[PDB]
Amino acid sequence: GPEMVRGQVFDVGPRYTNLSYIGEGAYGMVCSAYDNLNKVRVAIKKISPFEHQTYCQRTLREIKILLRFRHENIIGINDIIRAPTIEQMKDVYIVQDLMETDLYKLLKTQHLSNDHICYFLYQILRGLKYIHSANVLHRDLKPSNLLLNTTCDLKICDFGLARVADPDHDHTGFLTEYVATRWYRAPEIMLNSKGYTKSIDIWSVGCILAEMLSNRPIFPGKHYLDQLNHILGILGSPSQEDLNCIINLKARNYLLSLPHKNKVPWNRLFPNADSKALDLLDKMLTFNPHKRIEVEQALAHPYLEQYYDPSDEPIAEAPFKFDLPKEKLKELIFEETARFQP
Ligand SMILES: Nc1nnnn1NCc1cccc(OCc2ccccc2)c1
Repeated sequence: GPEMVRGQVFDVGPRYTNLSYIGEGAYGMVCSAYDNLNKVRVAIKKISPFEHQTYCQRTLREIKILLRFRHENIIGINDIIRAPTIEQMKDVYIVQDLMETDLYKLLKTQHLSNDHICYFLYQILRGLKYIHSANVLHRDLKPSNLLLNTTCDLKICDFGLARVADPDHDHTGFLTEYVATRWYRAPEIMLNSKGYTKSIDIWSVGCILAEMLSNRPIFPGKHYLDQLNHILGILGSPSQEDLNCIINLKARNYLLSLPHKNKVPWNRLFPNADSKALDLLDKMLTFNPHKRIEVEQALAHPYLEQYYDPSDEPIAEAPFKFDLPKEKLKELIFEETARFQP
């Protein structure tokens, strides 16, 4: 029969042998395995998404994006295993490079040197430059979505919430629900934005940088609106100029109802930090999204001077472009995964 793991079938042979459990998840099970072809250990995730239209959609979205991206700092798909017919296809197995750890697990346990912080940040921005150049927003950047191997190469993963940028359709009402991870949400999400512009990823990168400096999340809101008050407590009350950019009255009047708060200077929160890192942090964590630095300007910042090399920071060859019943989604997943057969 097929090899089994923790009371579940993991039908990936013959190429992939000698499995070990390494993780459950709400999306499915991850095992490591021996690739008998390349003679390396890989990671394999088993997904069973076809009973739910929502999992089908996220699965298909991420497959199409990762198959089209090719970049050293973005996780790739090595292989996809599934049944030879649509009728027999109940599960899909995705094969990726095995990564040692992620930035979330690293920060819980390790102090980072300024050299590591700088190198990690450079790789995040280098990968983000390629992503944005393709007109895609990640929208859920956080430490657990940044994987690392044993030599500190970093790869961005988890494109399940990614969208094509759509700035003309970004506006929305006060307190509109959002799905990405609370601590790393840009303030405009809670006020007037659907998160369809590149500036929301830069905010999340600024949060990750702050978290690398201190080993703890800088804005750990308990709930939707607590998140905003954590932000203003450090950045201070927005200026009149920045309020004038918020035209929705509910959002503007909420901010006007709050007590005045002054900015807390970064160097008081992070006394050990490199002052160039704090200058870049300041420009990433700007309240007003139109004043927030873009990814190419961040790469050119003096903090990153020993790595910056635009001729070695590739952009995508063409911008990326894409209500369906699950039956059609299943058919679409079948079609996209065909190139890995037999
Ligand atoms: N790559 C890696 N190393 N350790 N863990 N880990 N990855 C989590 C993971 C492993 C293997 C395949 C994975 O892919 C999930 C995915 C789901 C849907 C579409 C495309 C890919 C994820």
